[PDB]
Amino acid sequence: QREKWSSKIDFVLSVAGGFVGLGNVWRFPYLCYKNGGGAFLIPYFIFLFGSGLPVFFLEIIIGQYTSEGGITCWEKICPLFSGIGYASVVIVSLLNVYYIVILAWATYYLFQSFQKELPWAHCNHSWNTPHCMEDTMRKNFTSPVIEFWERNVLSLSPGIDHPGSLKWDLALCLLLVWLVCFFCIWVVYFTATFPFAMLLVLLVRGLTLPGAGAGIKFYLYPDITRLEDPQVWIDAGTQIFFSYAICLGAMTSLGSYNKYKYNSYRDCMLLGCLNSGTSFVSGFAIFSILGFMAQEQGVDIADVAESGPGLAFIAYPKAVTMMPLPTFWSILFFIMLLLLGLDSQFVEVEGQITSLVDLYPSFLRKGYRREIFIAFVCSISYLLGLTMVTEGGMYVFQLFDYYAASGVCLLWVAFFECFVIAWIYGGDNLYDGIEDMIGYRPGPWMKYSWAVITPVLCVGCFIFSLVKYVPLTYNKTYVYPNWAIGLGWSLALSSMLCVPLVIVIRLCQTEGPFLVRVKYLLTPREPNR
Ligand SMILES: [Cl-]
Ligand code: NA
Repeated sequence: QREKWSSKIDFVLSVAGGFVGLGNVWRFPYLCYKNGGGAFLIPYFIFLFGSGLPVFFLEIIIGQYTSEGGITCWEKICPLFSGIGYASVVIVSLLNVYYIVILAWATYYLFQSFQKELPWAHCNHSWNTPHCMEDTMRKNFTSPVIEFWERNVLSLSPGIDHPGSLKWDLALCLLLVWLVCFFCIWVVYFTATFPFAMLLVLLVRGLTLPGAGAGIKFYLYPDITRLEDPQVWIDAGTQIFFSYAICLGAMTSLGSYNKYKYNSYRDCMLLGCLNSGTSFVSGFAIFSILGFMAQEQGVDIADVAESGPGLAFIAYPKAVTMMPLPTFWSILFFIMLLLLGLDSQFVEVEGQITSLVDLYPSFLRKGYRREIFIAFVCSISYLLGLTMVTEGGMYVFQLFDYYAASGVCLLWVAFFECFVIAWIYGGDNLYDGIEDMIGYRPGPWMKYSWAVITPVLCVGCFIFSLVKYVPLTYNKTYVYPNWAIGLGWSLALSSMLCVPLVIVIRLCQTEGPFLVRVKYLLTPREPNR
């Protein structure tokens, strides 16, 4: 009863709104700034042209061919490695806990931009320390925008071990965003066209700012020696795997609604180009604004703002005040951020819910219990994400961002998605199905990226990150305690360990000698419906 899309344009809009969002506008610039300015692009492009697009198209084609969600598609592909799908769900679940938290911040900012003057424009407020000095007079001191971000929006604690108290105002914004998400799940043209126009306006403002040449050179000129550190490689690879919403099961679920005779190859390539171009262009605006900040504050470009998940809330609000009538542009920018995040959250939550109901179609999608299940999932996610709303919750958010739905947890899955398809299931066998679906035999790029490039990249990044291990730090100053790093590793393992547990369970349930069990569990039941 897999209801196909009403039209191809519906699928295109759905995926386009799904995989563009806070990854392109918020996470990519923050990861690029955290690592080297230009050294982040080389691994980014290598993963994009070697693993990102191939894995994205692989997930889309698996969904379209099996006509099944994230979890149940692997049952038709390779029953033994079904746990990958489960792992994917776990990953997306963790993402749904913290991704929406970002929107809460934006929502708070959206409520702080209805004043006569922007709170972060000038110093001398109730939340401003005596060190806080106006940036124009910065000829020690802290920028008022950073002061507003840290002491008013966050009210940051000394560490993760001091959770402080629930803010009661970021919590309200998070509740509002979750209510919006639940009532949407329970115009797309405007919601997709407006963010690009606002991003173009921001790009023009950043480019015309004085001192932006230094920021652009910082963003574009790589540092070769930085590539000797595995952290930039793994960060760029996982940013590629996160910005495309792969290893989550959302892409497989979205593609499962496609018609069997549908040329997913061309659309997928065009959409991947669109997403990569959006990220690359937004980086130009962010780093030109950062270069202007460096010029006006008399400080290095690497010390202007926060290296953590706050660059988008420090650079863009700064550039807003430069535009005439800054209240209007602040409202527009935060509405754009809300739209992008809400679209991404809608797509991811819908994918998770449809995978879960595919897992138990008798009850979870009977018709009456689907709404109850969606409400329960939303409530559980809100209660879980309340741990990042507290004063010390930024450190928990950083732990979630670095370990959950990112890092080796993706590299673990992207390998097993490819190794099963490329070597166990068969590259040529899937190419025959893709020829039957899209009508023409594709080039060897997908086959030689699944077979060699992607598993090699994943295993090399994993091994080189483990060999030269650097503990996670917040804003390159805070040293997490041992238990915090252990909690982050537990978050990663919660999804990493689904693959072998399911293999063990399958080997124990199937009867007979070991060889017969393995042979029967490696046989695809039906590749196509
Ligand atoms: Cl990206
Ligand atoms: Na993206």
